[PDB]
Amino acid sequence: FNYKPTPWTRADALKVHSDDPTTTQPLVDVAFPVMSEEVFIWDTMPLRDFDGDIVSVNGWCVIFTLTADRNTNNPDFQDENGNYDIKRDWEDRHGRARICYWYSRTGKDWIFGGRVMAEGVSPTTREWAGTPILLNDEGDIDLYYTCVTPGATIAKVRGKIVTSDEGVSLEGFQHVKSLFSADGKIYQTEEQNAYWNFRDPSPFIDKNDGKLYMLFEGNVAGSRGTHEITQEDMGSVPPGYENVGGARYQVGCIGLAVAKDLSGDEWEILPPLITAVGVNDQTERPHFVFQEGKYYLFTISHKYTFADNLTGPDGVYGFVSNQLTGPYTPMNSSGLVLGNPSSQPFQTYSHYVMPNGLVTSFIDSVPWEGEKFRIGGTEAPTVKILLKGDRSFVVDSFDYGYIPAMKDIILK
Ligand SMILES: [Zn+2]
Ligand SMILES: [Zn+2]
Ligand SMILES: [Zn+2]
Repeated sequence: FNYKPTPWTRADALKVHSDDPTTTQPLVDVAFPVMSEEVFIWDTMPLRDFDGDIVSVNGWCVIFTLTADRNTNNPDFQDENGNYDIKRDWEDRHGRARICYWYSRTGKDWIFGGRVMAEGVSPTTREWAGTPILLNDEGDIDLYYTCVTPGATIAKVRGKIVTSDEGVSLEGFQHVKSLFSADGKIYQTEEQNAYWNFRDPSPFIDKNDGKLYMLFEGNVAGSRGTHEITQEDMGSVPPGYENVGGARYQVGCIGLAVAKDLSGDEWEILPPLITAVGVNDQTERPHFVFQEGKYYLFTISHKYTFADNLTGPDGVYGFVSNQLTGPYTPMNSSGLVLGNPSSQPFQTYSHYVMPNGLVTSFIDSVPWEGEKFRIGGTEAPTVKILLKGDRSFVVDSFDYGYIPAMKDIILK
């Protein structure tokens, strides 16, 4: 814990540029296909090992998704006229979230596998995002995820993957181990802020010290509205950009914890790697790419969680360091790595950067006819980026939901 968090400053955020074609997701076609007429998916968590390598098992690619039923024929989701209300159904998904798995030989055209956990296994009904880790070539998996309402608790659950020529089955995800919640000295609690953020574990091993760590989304500890914005949060802002309005209400951070040992059964919370006090309230789904001896730290954020007198698009932001604990500098100078285009600002969300440079996201809301929108709840086209020092470049795009493995694990 003998390091300082790196602020993502207001001065950095003032460089954020929407519609830079090197850092903008291609336009989603409003005629996109949907991967299921029975379920919505959104946050997508590819099966990975402790370095971030996407792994297939016996030639089967696997993804875990936040999932909810499409309530097409459910009277509870009809409007006053008795017509299915897709917008109300979709916007209610967070309260219905369950983790499901899908499989494919090809990394696309996903086959639905169903629930990871039987209903009742999760301490909370809501199963919010995290990371599935393939532990070994016997097929053992720890799904790290977030138990939400009551509270917000990082948890994990052990099970097994089994394969055949037909597909993949998950078994034995029966015992959820609660690992930790917000502490109130480093990370903000529900007591301090009814709207606190605490979620989205991403475990990794650092080969430099051999230890097991995890990233998560947090907020900087303190009673809502009381945070002091410091010069270090401001950065070198230009003349006329001193007015921060309500910026003390934006207190996002990328948290870090370290495990007592490689079992990951016991955790010590550490100071955050990145703080965004006075800049953005939500640094969601933090994740690493380890490339060319550097630590590329990515996080997803919203236009509407920026502080007053700052803005940027929905998308993935990022930072790079030579050392796990920093100091970090922002990717592309501003932090923006892949932003939605201004003509379709909500087209996708939950942009997840994999070490092969592929970026997956789910389709949210695309402009349709006049002032109307079409809802996705299905995978967006995969984008390829290159990382070159502290810059990134969009170079290609692929099919809807293309999430191939980087390597294949032969089960013993
Ligand atoms: Zn690996
Ligand atoms: Zn083995
Ligand atoms: Zn947004």
